[PDB]
Amino acid sequence: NLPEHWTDMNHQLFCMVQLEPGQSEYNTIKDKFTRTCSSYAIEKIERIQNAFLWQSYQVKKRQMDIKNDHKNNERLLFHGTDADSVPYVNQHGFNRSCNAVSYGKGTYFAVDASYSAKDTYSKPDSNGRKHMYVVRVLTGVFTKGRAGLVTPPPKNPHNPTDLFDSVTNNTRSPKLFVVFFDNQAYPEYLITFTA
Amino acid sequence: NLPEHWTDMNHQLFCMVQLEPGQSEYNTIKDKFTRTCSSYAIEKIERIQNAFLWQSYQVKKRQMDIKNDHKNNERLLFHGTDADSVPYVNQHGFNRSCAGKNAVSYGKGTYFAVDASYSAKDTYSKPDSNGRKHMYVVRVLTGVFTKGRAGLVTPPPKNPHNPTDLFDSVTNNTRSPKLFVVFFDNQAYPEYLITFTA
Ligand SMILES: COc1cc(OCC2CCCCC2)ccc1C(N)=O
Repeated sequence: NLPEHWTDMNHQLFCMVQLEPGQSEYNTIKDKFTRTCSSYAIEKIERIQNAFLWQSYQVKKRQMDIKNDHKNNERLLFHGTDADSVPYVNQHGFNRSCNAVSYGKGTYFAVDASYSAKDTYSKPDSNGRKHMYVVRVLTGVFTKGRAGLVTPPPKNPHNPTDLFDSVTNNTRSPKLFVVFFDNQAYPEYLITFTA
Repeated sequence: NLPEHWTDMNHQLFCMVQLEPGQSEYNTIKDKFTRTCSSYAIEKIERIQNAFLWQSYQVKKRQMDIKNDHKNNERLLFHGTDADSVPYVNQHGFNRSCAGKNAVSYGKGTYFAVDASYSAKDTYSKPDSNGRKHMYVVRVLTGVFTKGRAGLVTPPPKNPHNPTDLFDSVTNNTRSPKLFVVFFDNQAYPEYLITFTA
């Protein structure tokens, strides 16, 4: 059940599609980035069309929507990474098994592109090129994280297996989320940019 | 997509179903166990009906069947664990982040045994305070595999010049596999829980 805005893949299951500047989709994603990174330079934005990763993500979204008895389990967040990780993320998504892990041993996502834009995350390559994903994240019901978590905490220590979906640095005003399971994040766009 | 011979869970998402000796379903599991663990005695065998784990696993299986262009991707393997881990595995499956270092490490993942005797070691199926030992019977997407190495945190690439095209799992020995290691969530479905004693 592939999304209407994807473009045809001639019966293949993975494509990176460069967006056309000035069309609605490019403009929307560029605006999310420019909200906090207006001083950067965008080289290109690519849509990630990974049928398998999308399928697995959408199954987990449907499950989280049933469990939590609402929609509103998804957020659009940012993830800076090095050029050497991009091929893996495009094909396989985010892997906690692959910086500080102060809020747990998961994959980190920022609310603001400006945070992911730090060189510690979006490491510049030999030509100054930096890479950041725009990511659909199943944040669900979240709690404050802490060092050394391998999964989110339970919602009640009386039922130890009924977990929070994600953790954050601050529940009232989150700036980062950590997820601990495969297929809780779908890399939707890749932004290539410079300082 | 839930299997039609599961018990009706009346809108619930999770159930453990105690099997009856003399049913083919119980006897096939008992035989598979006793082939290498005839010195132990089974207390009970429970079918694990976990709707969400099943759905996610079956998606991964269909994907691996498409990618590998054959349906030889699934093996039925054993996993011994401690009583404290059973509630988590029953609900959430096998988490590599929680896995012990194996005494012979072929990678940092979740380990599954071909022989129940391996999983029956007290190091894995730690006896609880009542002397009960716990072993899962697991559908595992082993797919295409190679010999592992202790440093792996994912399966290795098939081709070093295409680092993202991975083996599905690793083993101790490709000619005579006795263990498999998987490195991704929802690559293993806990199907039965065997409770057993000396
Ligand atoms: C590991 O990568 C990140 C980590 C992020 O917070 C990690 C820090 C935040 C402050 C407190 C200690 C942990 C945010 C974004 C990314 C990212 N790749 O964009």
